[PDB]
Amino acid sequence: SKVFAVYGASGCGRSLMPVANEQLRILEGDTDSQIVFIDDALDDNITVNGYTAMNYTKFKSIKNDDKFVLIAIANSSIRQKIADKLVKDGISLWTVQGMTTLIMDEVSIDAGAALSPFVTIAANVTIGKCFHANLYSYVEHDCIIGDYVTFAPRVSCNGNIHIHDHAYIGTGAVIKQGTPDKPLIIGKGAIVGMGAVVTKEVPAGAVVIGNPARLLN
Amino acid sequence: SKVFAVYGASGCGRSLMPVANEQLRILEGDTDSQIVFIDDALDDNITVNGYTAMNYTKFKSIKNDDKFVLIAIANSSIRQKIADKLVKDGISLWTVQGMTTLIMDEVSIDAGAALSPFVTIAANVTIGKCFHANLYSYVEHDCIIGDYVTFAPRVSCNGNIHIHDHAYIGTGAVIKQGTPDKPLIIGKGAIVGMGAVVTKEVPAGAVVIGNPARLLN
Amino acid sequence: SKVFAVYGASGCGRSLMPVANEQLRILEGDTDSQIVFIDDALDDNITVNGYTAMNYTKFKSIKNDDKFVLIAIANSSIRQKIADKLVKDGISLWTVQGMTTLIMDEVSIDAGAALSPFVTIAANVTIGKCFHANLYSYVEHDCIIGDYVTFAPRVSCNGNIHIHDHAYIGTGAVIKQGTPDKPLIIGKGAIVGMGAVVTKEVPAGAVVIGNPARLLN
Ligand SMILES: CC(=O)SCCNC(=O)CCNC(=O)[C@H](O)C(C)(C)COP(=O)(O)OP(=O)(O)OC[C@H]1O[C@@H](n2cnc3c(N)ncnc32)[C@H](O)[C@@H]1OP(=O)(O)O
Ligand SMILES: CC(=O)SCCNC(=O)CCNC(=O)[C@H](O)C(C)(C)COP(=O)(O)OP(=O)(O)OC[C@H]1O[C@@H](n2cnc3c(N)ncnc32)[C@H](O)[C@@H]1OP(=O)(O)O
Ligand SMILES: CC(=O)SCCNC(=O)CCNC(=O)[C@H](O)C(C)(C)COP(=O)(O)OP(=O)(O)OC[C@H]1O[C@@H](n2cnc3c(N)ncnc32)[C@H](O)[C@@H]1OP(=O)(O)O
Ligand SMILES: O=c1ccn([C@@H]2O[C@H](COP(=O)(O)OP(=O)(O)O)[C@@H](O)[C@H]2O)c(=O)[nH]1
Ligand SMILES: O=c1ccn([C@@H]2O[C@H](COP(=O)(O)OP(=O)(O)O)[C@@H](O)[C@H]2O)c(=O)[nH]1
Ligand SMILES: O=c1ccn([C@@H]2O[C@H](COP(=O)(O)OP(=O)(O)O)[C@@H](O)[C@H]2O)c(=O)[nH]1
Ligand SMILES: [Cl-]
Repeated sequence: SKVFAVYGASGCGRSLMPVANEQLRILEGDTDSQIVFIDDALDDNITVNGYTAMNYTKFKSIKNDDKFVLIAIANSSIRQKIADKLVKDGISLWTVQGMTTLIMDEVSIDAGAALSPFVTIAANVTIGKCFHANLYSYVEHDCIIGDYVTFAPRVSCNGNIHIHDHAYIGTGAVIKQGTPDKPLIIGKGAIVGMGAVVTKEVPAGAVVIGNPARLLN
Repeated sequence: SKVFAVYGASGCGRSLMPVANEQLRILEGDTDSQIVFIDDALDDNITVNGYTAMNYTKFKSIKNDDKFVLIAIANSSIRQKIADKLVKDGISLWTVQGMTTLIMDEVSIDAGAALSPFVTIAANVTIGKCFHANLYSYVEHDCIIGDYVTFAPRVSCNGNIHIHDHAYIGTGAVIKQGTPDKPLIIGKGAIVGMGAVVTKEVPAGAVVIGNPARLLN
Repeated sequence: SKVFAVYGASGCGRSLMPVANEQLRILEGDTDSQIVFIDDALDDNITVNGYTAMNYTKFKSIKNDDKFVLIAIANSSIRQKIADKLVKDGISLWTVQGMTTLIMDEVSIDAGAALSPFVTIAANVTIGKCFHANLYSYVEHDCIIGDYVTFAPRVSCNGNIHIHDHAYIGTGAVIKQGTPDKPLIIGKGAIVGMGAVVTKEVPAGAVVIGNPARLLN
């Protein structure tokens, strides 16, 4: 027996629950296991879009040794804190992908990724902990994505790009390919704004916007 | 018995007819009913891409009580005029979606929408009359789309956005999320240009272009 | 009997090999024929992502009358040189598309196209020799694409656009529709930069960037 959950019942979680259902019902062929929302805003259980939603205290109390959780919270510092709590409590992080999520050859993705519909992870890609690839995003050949990286929808991450931990890439941003000799680096905790056209390395902690991408003033 | 049509045999209709065929042949499992084009430019019937195409006078004359029409005319003032004519004539508006159109939980869409391939309508979205969602567009969580709204291809409509009646959103435009306390409003009859990066409310009747979006001068 | 290959085992080829496998194993229903990489950087054969990879001398030496090659080299002058060599050697150019590639009515595509996943080729489109349509690109109604044209991922090529030979369209670029009376022309060997918003004809050999697109200075 197993129990599944989506941690976060706000906009991120509500648009991931259908994906978690494709993962569980179709890709794992599991029509038996329950799936719920976990949300720490809750005191008493409620329902969200026809799913039971409970706080983490109540989820822990469920008498099952085999719990699997997708963290659907876009803020990556919260996501890391939750992931460390879940692993410490003996709960498994659970990667979810949609029926239209495309994974190519020699891809490595750490447990707990949220891979939305129409996402492509292309050849020879390595991805770290609890990656969020929102709708239509791609990661192309030979990229290395670090831990707790977050893509908004429709991110174009071209080949030979290294995105360091906790970076955020905004809606529709486009990133120029690197080369094998010089991968294009998005630094730790950088924020690439929606619609940014990134042609050069982004420093750690920088916020860049515009076409072409410049530091936000 | 039933008869189906795509109203408009120009570029919009010709790229929607295959979608109307996925809707009818696969999603409704209907291999019997005829589907035609209606176009008021026609005097004598012609064929368009192997489909009979006729004017509305001839379509009305068809002796069938059960007619279903998708309006494939991008101009929303024409679309409203046609929709009101069809309903007055006792003809049903017909929503079409592709095999790759993704609809999530608790979505409401008024009859007569044209939902193209690779479109996502995410959680808890409400959409009004004869919506056009062209190829690759998405509407994310908790959006409210009004009547006769038109998306070009690849529109990124993020969460908590309210698009009022007759707005037009151009190819590849990206719209920043609102919040539940302050939804981001695109005003009635506004035009968001192709590639616009919208970070703020757009006034009724405004035309905005650029990154970031500004009034067209 | 037949043998298949992807010519180019770098990033372009490695992200096309899974597509060539969808084309061969699923769309042609062929679980028998071998598929390999050809790459002229090789002296001795190697393996790339679990596929035999050999130089063109070794591929020619294979005793099979029935060879089919997809050229997965983005540089269109190299692609033309290879295509002419293959045809002169009596080897067939091979169009590949993914399971999620959408082709609409009355489309003509010359042999040897690389049509990636999530690509749409819409109604009444004509495409010339060895077209590259990378991930998520579309070509909308009544376009004419010439020979050895290359789209990066997520190109939005709207209706009534004529793209002349050897043009390159960069990641996420958006091109305004033409009209039947005035198709919007992208000239021979033009380069449209990633994220460019093209609202006007692009001269032959021009390099354009930005929103709106201007000559690169
Ligand atoms: C389904 C979903 O909804 S997932 C959510 C997806 N959302 C996104 O991708 C949005 C990502 N966020 C952004 O791009 C943000 O705008 C940021 C991070 C770049 C800036 O955020 P803030 O610092 O809060 O910026 P704020 O909104 O106050 O605007 C700052 C200024 O920069 C401009 N600006 C903000 N974002 C951008 C952008 N992406 N491109 C160009 N200009 C921008 C604003 O218009 C404003 O201009 P002003 O000085 O003329 O008023
Ligand atoms: C399958 C299909 O084809 S569906 C059709 C999809 N099509 C689209 O999404 C296009 C949507 N339309 C647009 O973006 C239009 O360009 C509009 C509505 C913003 C402006 O239209 P018009 O007022 O007719 O603008 P026009 O083409 O005359 O150009 C006005 C000026 O603004 C510039 N411009 C026009 N559109 C844009 C844009 N989206 N972004 C930046 N600049 C623009 C033009 O280059 C021109 O500049 P100039 O003064 O240097 O000559
Ligand atoms: C899976 C894959 O990876 S497929 C590969 C997909 N890749 C792409 O689509 C990238 C297409 N290429 C481009 O857009 C290129 O940047 C080109 C062709 C426009 C310019 O290339 P180059 O001439 O080598 O430009 P370079 O990178 O030296 O930059 C020139 C200047 O223009 C700026 N720039 C470059 N490209 C762009 C762009 N697309 N938009 C705006 N500005 C740009 C650069 O930041 C640089 O600015 P600086 O003068 O401030 O330093
Ligand atoms: O420690 C936490 C932090 C946040 N949340 C929930 O995560 C959801 C997501 O919150 P937010 O709107 O910040 O993020 P989003 O849905 O956009 O990622 C909210 O319902 C929070 O109550 C939680 O359950 N535990
Ligand atoms: O009252 C109308 C108005 C327009 N059209 C047809 O709708 C099609 C679409 O016209 P247009 O090119 O303006 O729009 P699009 O295909 O881009 O939406 C044309 O063939 C028109 O003849 C029609 O049949 N009746
Ligand atoms: O005549 C040629 C030219 C190039 N290549 C190979 O094509 C691949 C693609 O090279 P490049 O990185 O220039 O292009 P991409 O993968 O981006 O198209 C490389 O492995 C080259 O060795 C080849 O086999 N024969
Ligand atoms: Cl897309």
